[PDB]
Amino acid sequence: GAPATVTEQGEDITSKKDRGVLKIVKRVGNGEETPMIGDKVYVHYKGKLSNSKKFDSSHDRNEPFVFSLGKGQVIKAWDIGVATMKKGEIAHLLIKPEYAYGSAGSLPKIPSNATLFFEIELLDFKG
Ligand SMILES: O=C1[C@@H]2CCC[C@H]([C@@H](CO)CN1Cc1ccccn1)N2S(=O)(=O)c1cc(Cl)cc(Cl)c1
Repeated sequence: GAPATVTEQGEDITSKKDRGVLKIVKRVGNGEETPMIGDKVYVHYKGKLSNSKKFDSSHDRNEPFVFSLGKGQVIKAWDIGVATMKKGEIAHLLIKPEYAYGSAGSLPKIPSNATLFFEIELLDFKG
């Protein structure tokens, strides 16, 4: 399935090159620009655990998720991954716990030492 593919075929997008965040582009976005620190970013996403459980989805809420890029409002892998995305891009991320919730997890939804899969669609961003 998709998590397998990004695990096996994804690009390491970390600056450390520690394979902690892997990415594949599912839909190529529009224009070369990518969001920058402080930008208000609007996305749709779905997140799955390594047992296939879908732990969250913005689509299921009929409204996007909004955050300010690069400010630590989200897990590290999102600040890193979303910074790579073009407007309209759909990407998959496969994230080791060091770039997500670590050994603590985030109860009740995210267990300890959880590798996370996301599909993210970047709808828009603005300074
Ligand atoms: O950094 C996050 C990441 C990535 C952005 C989308 C969501 C938001 C919105 O739920 C939560 N956060 C930030 C955050 C804030 C507070 C506690 C834990 N995490 N998540 S998430 O992994 O899908 C998530 C979804 C849900 Cl329902 C619960 C948790 Cl603990 C985490």
